[PDB]
Amino acid sequence: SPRANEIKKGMVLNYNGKLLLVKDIDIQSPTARGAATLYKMRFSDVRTGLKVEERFKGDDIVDTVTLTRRYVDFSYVDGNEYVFMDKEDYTPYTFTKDQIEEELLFMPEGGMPDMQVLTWDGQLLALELPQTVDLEIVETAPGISARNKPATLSTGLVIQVPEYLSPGEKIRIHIEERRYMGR
Repeated sequence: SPRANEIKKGMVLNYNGKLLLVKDIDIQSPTARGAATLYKMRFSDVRTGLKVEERFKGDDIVDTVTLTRRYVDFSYVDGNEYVFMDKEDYTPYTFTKDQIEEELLFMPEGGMPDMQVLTWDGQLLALELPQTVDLEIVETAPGISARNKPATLSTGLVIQVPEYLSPGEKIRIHIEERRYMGR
């Protein structure tokens, strides 16, 4: 019987007929004298990819599902469908663009190491990426301080990078924080 104050980013809740992946938790301090601390959670509906927000009291009872992770390789894209394959038993995992939209801003067209899938008793839930990714800059102002400029990466993602960077350079990105880490 888990409570809301014990929930962390990465868990999946069974809440009001939906399976919700926890994306963010904001511990909000009391709004007024006598009020309680509240837990504002941001979720992603694993079936539709739609965002859901809910606020809970610390002791509210929730239901977390048991998760199973499996290492995967990106197999191929077919329009809206994205096929991955289990590196061990070669089981295919098909996601729609909606379900992995935010992960697609970081995943290069050849996939990447340390990629996992979240499952619950045979049901495919989400794609879990590693901490960092190396992506090539396609569009940026000519490389010429402590000041950053915008850069469009191969996946379409726009990020802030140092002035001297030029198009075609491969850069390291912290996925969770969307920050440049170096070449």
